[PDB]
Amino acid sequence: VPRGSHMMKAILQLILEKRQEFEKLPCFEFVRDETISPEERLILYPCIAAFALNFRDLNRYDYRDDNSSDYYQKIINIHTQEDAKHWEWFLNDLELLGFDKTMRFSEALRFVWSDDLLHTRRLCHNIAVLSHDLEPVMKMVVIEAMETAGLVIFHALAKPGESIAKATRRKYLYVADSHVEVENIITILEQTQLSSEQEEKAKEIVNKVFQWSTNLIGEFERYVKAHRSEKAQPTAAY
Ligand SMILES: N[C@@H](Cc1c[nH]c2c(Br)cc(Br)cc12)C(=O)O
Repeated sequence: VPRGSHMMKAILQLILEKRQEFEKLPCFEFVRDETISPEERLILYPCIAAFALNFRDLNRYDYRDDNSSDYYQKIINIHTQEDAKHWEWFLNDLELLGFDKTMRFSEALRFVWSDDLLHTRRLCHNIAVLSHDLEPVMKMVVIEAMETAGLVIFHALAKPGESIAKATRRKYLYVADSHVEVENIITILEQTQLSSEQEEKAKEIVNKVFQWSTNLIGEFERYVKAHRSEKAQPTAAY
């Protein structure tokens, strides 16, 4: 009924429209293609190395503010305690997939900072820069947009992930349903109102978040096309 609640609902509906467009990217059709072996489809998994530990830091140090009495910021802090745990899931599955290979320190560094992973590596950086001077209600819009994009990615990746978990009888934690199925942010947002200026800013936020996620998926697609002869090697980690 109140005008402030209609504006919030418009932003939450905008997130759904971006999600619908985001799900149609060709990278997700490849990852979901059951006719290609799941090891081949997960060749892009090491690309996430340029993201996952930065996402841990985004939650520990950029989103979180332990010295805050604000009601919304304390909800955000609770959310960050969950998401800051997931980098260990990424490293768990990196080893299970046979991608935790021995190499020179400089090869690991040149991989993470590769120009082919520029958008992947800078996603959390751009989010932190965008979020720094945001009031907590706008930070929540950032987090909700980010969580929606992320669920699209891991619903897709959980398909070849759970196929390998079943075919090898090993417990996957990151490309796995348990990660997908993890007072939520969306529940608080639906009860909260936005001012007129906040609705304009929230549109800019949602547009930027899904643009940077789309750039990241674009890099994943180019990476697959450059590594068609390679695949995960789960047997190397037995
Ligand atoms: N659930 C993921 C977080 C996440 C959220 N958004 C993401 C995007 Br957009 C791309 C990638 Br790769 C990962 C994410 C995690 O916990 O590490």
